[PDB]
This record gives sequence, structure tokens and C-alpha cells, in this order.
Amino acid sequence: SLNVIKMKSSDFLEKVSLAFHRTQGLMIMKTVYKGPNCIEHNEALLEEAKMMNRLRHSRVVKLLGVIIEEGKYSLVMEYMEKGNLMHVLKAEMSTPLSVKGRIILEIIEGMAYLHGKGVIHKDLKPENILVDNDFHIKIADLGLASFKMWSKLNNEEHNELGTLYYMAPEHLNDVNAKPTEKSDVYSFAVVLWAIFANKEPYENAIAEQQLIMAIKSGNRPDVDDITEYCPREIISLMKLCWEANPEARPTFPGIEEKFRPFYLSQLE
Amino acid sequence: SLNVIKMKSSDFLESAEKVSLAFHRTQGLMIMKTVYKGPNCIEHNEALLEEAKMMNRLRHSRVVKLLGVIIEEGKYSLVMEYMEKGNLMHVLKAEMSTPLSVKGRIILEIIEGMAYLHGKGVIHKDLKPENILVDNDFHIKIADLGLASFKMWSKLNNGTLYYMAPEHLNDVNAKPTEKSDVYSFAVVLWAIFANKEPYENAIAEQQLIMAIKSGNRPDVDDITEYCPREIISLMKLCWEANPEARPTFPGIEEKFRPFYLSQLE
Ligand SMILES: CC(C)(C)C(=O)N1C[C@@H]2C[C@H]1c1ccccc1O2
Ligand SMILES: CC(C)(C)C(=O)N1C[C@@H]2C[C@H]1c1ccccc1O2
Repeated sequence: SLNVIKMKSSDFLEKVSLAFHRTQGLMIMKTVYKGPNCIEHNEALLEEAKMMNRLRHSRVVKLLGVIIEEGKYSLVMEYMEKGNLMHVLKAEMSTPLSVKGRIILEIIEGMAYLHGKGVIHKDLKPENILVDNDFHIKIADLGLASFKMWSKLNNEEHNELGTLYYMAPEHLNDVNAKPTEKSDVYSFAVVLWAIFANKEPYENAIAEQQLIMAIKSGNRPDVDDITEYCPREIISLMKLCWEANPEARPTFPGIEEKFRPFYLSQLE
Repeated sequence: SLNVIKMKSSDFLESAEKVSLAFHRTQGLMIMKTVYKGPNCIEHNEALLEEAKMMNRLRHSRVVKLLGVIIEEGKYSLVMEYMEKGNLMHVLKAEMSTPLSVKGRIILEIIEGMAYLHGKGVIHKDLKPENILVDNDFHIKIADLGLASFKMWSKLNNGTLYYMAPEHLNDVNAKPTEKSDVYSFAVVLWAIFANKEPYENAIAEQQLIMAIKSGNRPDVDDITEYCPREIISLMKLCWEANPEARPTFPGIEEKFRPFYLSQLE
């Protein structure tokens, strides 16, 4: 029941790709490695897929299974029709405030679950917030930031196969700094901004070193760039969550206790 | 935040009605369940505080939050959040009939809440409509008002068998499981659509007890309003005699959530 479903390539009728399972239906296959086989790390890879399978929550992307074969390594996850959050925000159909409120709440719920399971995301951004046809979201880890062996497998010498806007300032120009829960909270602040801006931040930045050094100095996404009606409470929340000092930023349970009654009274 | 807030009676401005409504000076409207009042007796306080610490761990939108605890000379109280519309049965028996879309959401919220508690190693043991509180916007939270999970407060404090699984009827020594709560959820499912307590409110006599043990269940034909086929199958599945036949709440949620979205809302 709770075990990892080991899948085979032969289960699929027919590198992130859409894939149809013979009984079970339409799925998404992220093929991590294709090349010469090495069975030495298969035990560790499978154990990481077991860890992936344990993280079950309505706002977290479920691993439906894993293909571990001679030379091919793939993760199989559920289909999300509308794609990532930024694709939805940049679309010609404008997403209403009530849905945006629910999205934010769902992101908080999902991040609160993961932190409760001892999982720091390290790489929360609109690209990792997938959206289904009914505008409900699920948090993903598409670049395998939380999963060392699959991440090493992806960047392997024989394998025949990022955005700094949401990264907390403590991690900009500092590879040694160990990510915390508050690292993801910073990212959530900029995602909050993006949701109401309907765009990526820092458009007026001319160079990368300019931007990096500006963010480290205290510079943040422009609140005056928000053309839509964003509430005062949400502007306070993002301002709180993007504080320079990580101790000043709240926890996701902290965010949820404030935001949920606001969503109920105002947004829905 | 994160630790049990030891509160004082002096933090409350008044306490209008032992469950009573109470206003905190800095934190607004709350509910005070005063468990014991009278002569003070230490040698439970260490254990009582530790149990209140266990209560404090359980944070979830569909679970009643313990906002704090009063442990004073003679007075012992649990302080929890206010749910305006009262328990689920009060809402179901009200003159305004609750629509199917809200009932679907209630069921989903009950599942979410129960799934959280099982995930935290907490068997309820006493799930029923009296322990399902309802806010002004018809969202629910699961409660443990009889203190079934908290032995010392329950002993400090000191009868519906309609939601109790047959394995517990006439076997008080039997250790509860997750499937015990799933049985209870089945009868709650029945109650939600029946709009009443099951078995014609008959006294929980040996005839009834032994009938339930033998296979007897709440009458599905007593549901006069429209209940979907899926929900009738679910309650029938969840009240199976054999606990191994009954699903898990995660099992229920995986099937029920898409059903709620397509059909019920
Ligand atoms: C399959 C894939 C790696 C893409 C994923 O997104 N997840 C697997 C589990 C659950 C979900 C997930 C999200 C975020 C962090 C870890 C994590 O781990
Ligand atoms: C305060 C009171 C005892 C009435 C309660 O309902 N709960 C405290 C925690 C959270 C919530 C709760 C619900 C169900 C089981 C345990 C439990 O424990």
C-alpha cells in the first residue's frame, strides 16, 4: 500500500515528458538518467524514491512510481494540466483574487506539511508550484534539490541528457550557508509578490552582479509595480517574510494562522 | 507558540456560560472547559501539564486547537477556540437544512482532520457528531471533549455506543486501532444524511449491542433525502465487521476528494 510502486518502461504506451500508463492512466515522466548502467547506487536511489513516496499531501506532488532499469532512471508523477504557477499568471485569462488567495493558502499548507516532515525545499519558486485544471496547486521539486543521489545521477559524466530571484540573500554569493525553514519563507514572499504582480521581479535590473549585490544590500521586489488591487495585509505579509534577518521572518504555521482567517473574511 | 500557554483566570474579563464562553484580554473570544474546580490536589499537575503539552502538539485546520491551559490552586481548565454553530448534530437538527455541497465539504474536512491525527499516532477512540464542532461558515474541527486520548484530565474530570466499532462492544480490554475510528466515521456519514442519531435513539441494551456485533447497522432506508451512491458504498465499506476490510482515512481521501470536486461542489 504505502510501498514504492516500481514501474517498468513496458507499462507505458507512448527529459520531462507526458506518458500514458496501460491501466492507471495519464502521468508525467521525468527521466533523470539515460546511458550506461551502474548498479552500485541503485539501492541508494531506490531508498530516496522510498523517501519521496512517504511525502503525501493534497498540495504536494505525489510520486506515482519509479523506473529503475539497465541504463534508464525515471521518476513518475501526476499530471498537472495548467503547468507551473508563472505560466498561469502570464496567461491571457486573468486569474481572480479569490483563486489567488486560495493558491497562496494552498502553498502555505503544502510548505507547512514539508517543514513538519523535516524537508527544507531550498528552491521554492513558481516553476516548482504546479497547477491543475481546477486551479488547485501542488508543490514540486523538479530540480531534485531535496534528493542528493538522484541529483548526482542527473549531473553524471556519462548521462546522455537557475533563477536567483526567489533565493534568500544569505544564500546569494555564499555556497557554505546551510538552508533553513526561513530560506523557503523568503522564497514564499517573492512568490506572493509574483502572484499579484503577474510577472517575475526585478525587470529594471541591467546585470546579474548588480542584482545579487542589490538584494544582499536590502533591495526587494517593487511594490509599486503591482498594477492589480493587492490588499494591505498581503503587502505586510510579503514585507515580513522577505526580512534580511531570518529570525524576523515567520514560520509557515505562523503564516497560516494569520492568512487563513484573512482568506475566509476577505478573499473567498 | 510551540509550547503550552499556561494561562491565568485573571487573563479573562468575564466568563459567561463546565463549558463556558470567555474573553481573553489580548487574544479575543475563546471557550473554557473547566474540568475540575474545588480543593487543590498536587501529584497530578506534572502529568496534567505533560498531557496538555501532548494536546498542544496537534495543530491542524480541522482539529480543535488548545489555546492554553489553566492549572491553578483548585481550578483546572482547557482553553480552546470558539466554534459558533456548536456540534455537528446541532447543525444537522437545525430548522435550515444544510445542502449537499456543504455536507460533502464537511465529510472531506472530517477525513482531512482524522488523517492528520492518525498521522500523528493519535487514535480518537470516540469520534461522533458531539466531537465535531462547526464554525459560522460551516467549516468543521474535530474535538475530544470527553478526553478519551488524555487519561489524567479524564480521571480528573470523573455514553453513546452507536459510533463504537463491534470489536469494542463487550471487549473493553481490546486496544483501539485506526480502523476503530473509521467505523465511527461510517456512522457519522450515516448521521450527516439521516439528520438524526441512529437506531431510533434506542437505549444501548444487550439486544442492540449483540445485534451490532452480529452484523446490524444503521438503517440506510431511514435516509429520506438524496444521498449519492458513492457515499452509501463508503459507509457500508467503513462499517465492515472485520477491521482489515475497512479503509484508512488516506485511502478514503484519495477517492473522496475527486468525488467531492466533480460531483458535490
Ligand atoms: C517527484 C518530485 C521529486 C518531482 C516531487 O516533487 N516530490 C516527491 C516528494 C514529494 C514531492 C516533493 C516536493 C518538494 C520537496 C520534496 C518532495 O518530495
Ligand atoms: C482541547 C480538546 C481536548 C477539547 C481537543 O479537542 N483537542 C486537544 C488536542 C487537539 C484536539 C484533539 C482532538 C482529537 C484528539 C486529540 C486532541 O488533542
